[PDB]
Amino acid sequence: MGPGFDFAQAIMKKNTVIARTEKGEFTMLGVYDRVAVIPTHASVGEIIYINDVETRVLDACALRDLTDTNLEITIVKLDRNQKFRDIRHFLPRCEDDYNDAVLSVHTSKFPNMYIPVGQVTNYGFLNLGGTPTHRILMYNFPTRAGQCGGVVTTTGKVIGIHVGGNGAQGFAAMLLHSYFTD
Repeated sequence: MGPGFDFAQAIMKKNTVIARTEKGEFTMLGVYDRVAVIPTHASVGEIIYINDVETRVLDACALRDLTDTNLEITIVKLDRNQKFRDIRHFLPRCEDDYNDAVLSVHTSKFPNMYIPVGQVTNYGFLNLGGTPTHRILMYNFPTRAGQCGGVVTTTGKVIGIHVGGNGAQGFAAMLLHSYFTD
């Protein structure tokens, strides 16, 4: 509808895949080469389904901060025959608050879904499903089962992936440029 949705659509159309694990179907953001991200609660194993293709996982790392606190981001390298468009220059360098964000989802359940979530707070600490978690972004939207892995963007920045909610608010794990240095 506007330039917010334009940037979100551009990311969804080239940098997402449908990832299926034993814990369900997730939106999965491809960042560069064969490297993607997914919420750690997806429980990635040795084999994952990517757009319903059986795919070997070459490496998976559940990220934690230097306090050894969960970040709820898993970085996956896929044995895929094709690279992602490199979007690392759209990742923020530092923890921040944002205005006027979009949460975008693409699964079997929720195809081509875009949500204007409004103001994003640097919330910090969240007890997420009983797991102490850091670097949480918060937005005021009643997100649902099926939106985890959803991409949070502003015009020109990919800032997070959706990892939970409490019925009134939604929560995203920050993406930072420093996670994907090679």
